[PDB]
Amino acid sequence: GMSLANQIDQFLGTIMQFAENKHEILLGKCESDVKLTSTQAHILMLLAEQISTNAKIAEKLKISPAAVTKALKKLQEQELIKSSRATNDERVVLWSLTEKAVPVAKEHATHHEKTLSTYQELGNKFTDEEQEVISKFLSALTEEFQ
Amino acid sequence: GMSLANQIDQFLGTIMQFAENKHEILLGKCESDVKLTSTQAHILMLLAEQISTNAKIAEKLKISPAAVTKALKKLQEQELIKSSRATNDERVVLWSLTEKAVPVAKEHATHHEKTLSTYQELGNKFTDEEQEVISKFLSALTEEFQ
Ligand SMILES: [Zn+2]
Ligand SMILES: [Zn+2]
Ligand SMILES: [Zn+2]
Ligand SMILES: [Zn+2]
Repeated sequence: GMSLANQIDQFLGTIMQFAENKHEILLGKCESDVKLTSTQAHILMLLAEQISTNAKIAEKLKISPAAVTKALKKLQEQELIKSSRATNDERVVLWSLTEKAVPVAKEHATHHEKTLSTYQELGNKFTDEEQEVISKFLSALTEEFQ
Repeated sequence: GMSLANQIDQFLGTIMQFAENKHEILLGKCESDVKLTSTQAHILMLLAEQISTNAKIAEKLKISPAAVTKALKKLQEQELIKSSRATNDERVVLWSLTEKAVPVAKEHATHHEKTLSTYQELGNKFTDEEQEVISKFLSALTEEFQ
């Protein structure tokens, strides 16, 4: 029965507790021990879908080619991805998952879907009017953190 | 105009972005550079109020005496607090801020009040019924993270 301010405080405290040293909030049992940044895991997820290039990656992930390079290089060092050259265009460097990465990508993607479906399920317990309230609260609150 | 699940995702993403390497969400301009854990800063805030003992501290902060010891020892190493012995009872080890700590405590406390007052202000833009909605949403969401 605390104030909303206190409940918001506890909620955000619970998020930071839950995040521990991670920078991404993800639900779902987590088996992998492969320490990845979020940008790195998202490259993995992308490549689980389709062998891709740094251009297509930067575009898809809406980050800079430079940041894609940094992540690829780290992923590659960890032998989670491997570069190849496109058979039809020698200028084209492709990136794809190594077999070691496939479960890592598929796991992170499963987290994403588990998390999002949990939020959607929650969302669905509220009526439109309630969802607008929650959406307006979230927007206001998000603004305080940007 | 995204789904609520997506907005919740973005919101939590914005929190993790905002937190960066911190484990406490705090609003307010931050000048101090004194790297502290949250438990350490809260001991500081306590001692800004009143010279205190490890017992009174563990009680007030609802953590174990053992965790108080760990924090005090770190604070003490950083010369942010100093131990003294109670003049009326030689068995009593008191802890108080060093002059260096006073602005650090007062700053962290100011963060707490700034953050909480910002949440309260936000809270106050919503009617009771809306606050219950937000409170119920927060509770449900908090449960997914515990
Ligand atoms: Zn996992
Ligand atoms: Zn992710
Ligand atoms: Zn500060
Ligand atoms: Zn604090």
